[PDB]
Amino acid sequence: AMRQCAIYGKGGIGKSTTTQNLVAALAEMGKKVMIVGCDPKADSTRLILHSKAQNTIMEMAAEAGTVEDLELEDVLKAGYGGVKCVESGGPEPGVGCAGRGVITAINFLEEEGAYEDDLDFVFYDVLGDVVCGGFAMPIRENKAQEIYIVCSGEMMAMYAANNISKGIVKYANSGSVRLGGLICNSRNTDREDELIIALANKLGTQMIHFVPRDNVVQRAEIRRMTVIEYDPKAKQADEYRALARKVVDNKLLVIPNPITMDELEELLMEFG
Amino acid sequence: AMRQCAIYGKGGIGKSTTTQNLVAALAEMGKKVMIVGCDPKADSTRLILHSKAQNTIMEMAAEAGTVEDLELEDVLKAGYGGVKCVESGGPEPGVGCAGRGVITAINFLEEEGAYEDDLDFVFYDVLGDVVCGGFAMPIRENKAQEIYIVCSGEMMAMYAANNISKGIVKYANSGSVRLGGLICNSRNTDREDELIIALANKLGTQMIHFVPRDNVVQRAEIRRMTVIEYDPKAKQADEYRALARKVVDNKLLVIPNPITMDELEELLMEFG
Ligand SMILES: Nc1ncnc2c1ncn2[C@@H]1O[C@H](COP(=O)(O)OP(=O)(O)O)[C@@H](O)[C@H]1O
Ligand SMILES: Nc1ncnc2c1ncn2[C@@H]1O[C@H](COP(=O)(O)OP(=O)(O)O)[C@@H](O)[C@H]1O
Ligand SMILES: [Mg+2]
Ligand SMILES: [Mg+2]
Repeated sequence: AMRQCAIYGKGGIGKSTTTQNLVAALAEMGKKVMIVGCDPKADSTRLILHSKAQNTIMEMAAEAGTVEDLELEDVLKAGYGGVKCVESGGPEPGVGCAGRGVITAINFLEEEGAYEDDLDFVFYDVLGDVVCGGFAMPIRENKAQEIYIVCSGEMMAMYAANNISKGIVKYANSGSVRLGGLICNSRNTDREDELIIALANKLGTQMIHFVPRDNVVQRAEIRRMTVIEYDPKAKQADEYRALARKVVDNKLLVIPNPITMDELEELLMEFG
Repeated sequence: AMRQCAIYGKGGIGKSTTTQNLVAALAEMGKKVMIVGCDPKADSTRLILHSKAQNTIMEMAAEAGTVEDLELEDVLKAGYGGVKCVESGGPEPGVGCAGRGVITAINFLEEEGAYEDDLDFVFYDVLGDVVCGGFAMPIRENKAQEIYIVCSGEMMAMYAANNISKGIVKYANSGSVRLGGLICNSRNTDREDELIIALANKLGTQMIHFVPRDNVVQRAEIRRMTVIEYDPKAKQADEYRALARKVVDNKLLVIPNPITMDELEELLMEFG
């Protein structure tokens, strides 16, 4: 068995920081993990690889001729804890569908047999400001069985969570894609944990963990590291370990119940 | 003559708040303005209309049969200061291209002759987390002659500004789409104005105004109003008046020079 998880959320909310730290904590426990970057920013693996970023499948296919000229052993790169990493890439702005590289990358990984039985987890890090094209592909095509949405008390972050939830509902009649939980990535605001717990309850899920705002994240990332590797004694490292444990143990996977704009505004008004 | 301006930027950065307040200030001066919402969130006109949001062209076309069954006088709605408002809408998440409604809306407005000589400004409020499909249409098809990018000292907001700038460069050989400036929408961080001035200088543009973070914005928006209407004496109202004056007087419209990721990181490291 292997569990296929996707991390969605609005831009800049903390998807890549949360995913790479969560995965580093999993590797620290002894799990074998692959990260698939599905955001055109293409910096979803840099903290595992200690790198500037990673060259993308779209780029490598173009340099090599066709995607068929690429071998898996040439594309996947291992970093901290043996975690295997790949970036989809995407077309330049104004040219074609920004999600087109996700389709190419996931199909390549499947065909080349990247999904060996000994992987325990695959994490997709997916842009979530729009749910369409290649960004909807992990849901539409049954690749991301367990979706976790990173969010905050920010209206826009909560709206994105509701929109991703609507996409999950749209494809509920096929496949097994389900909402596994919300991850609150704190803005240091009061009762923010209670706000995201309330939103999760309205959607029918749970808030799996509250990740505090902590400057150690920036200090680790300036050095191209996860907090798990940079300072394993840090309180924030233990926060990511707790998140990873709760993902491992999570048994609640639901078809969510999206809410109205009126319900979302009422939520902010009450906790604010 | 009429000036066609588009406001781009990452999600949640302040596009709709800035656009509606800027436009209210223009109307307060006596300019005739239309706002075209080009973000699927479809709340880009609510503060002018005092409304929950606005029913979208996509919705109205479906209820009426075809877009040809709609008349312009039925779709455009006027609010504060006579400002005319329309929302594109878009398909539900997971269904089709999130930008598809922008194409339908702009073509409808052009065909129905919404661009009367007596309009002084048209503002498009455009999602900018991806630059593709209908969201690239205002650039690709020469609709948004002057682009202003709302941003902040946030890495993701600055990255989005660079990506939008790359889209402008891609279409530089046709049409007249140009970058008019950056608008800094403050995060209450130190030297944030200097950071965005530096980014603008590297792109070849200017930072047209620094908009402070001010709680009066939330108090106005809870009441579905611009600050200009809610509290015309507020310091923040004068900030939006200054922004509007500087847009009116702006003569610098450039093909921007996008920067590397290394340059962008160096910018944050220096000012941080
Ligand atoms: N819990 C946290 N504490 C401090 N900084 C954080 C935290 N989470 C994210 N960040 C910072 O926020 C910024 C955006 O995070 P990132 O994971 O790149 O967002 P996304 O992948 O969703 O666009 C990064 O600079 C990151 O270091
Ligand atoms: N200068 C400001 N001061 C205080 N709050 C602001 C300011 N600019 C924006 N906001 C708030 O930020 C949130 C997002 O703004 P919005 O214009 O809706 O973003 P976008 O249209 O880019 O998604 C809104 O709640 C808005 O009231
Ligand atoms: Mg990311
Ligand atoms: Mg908006």
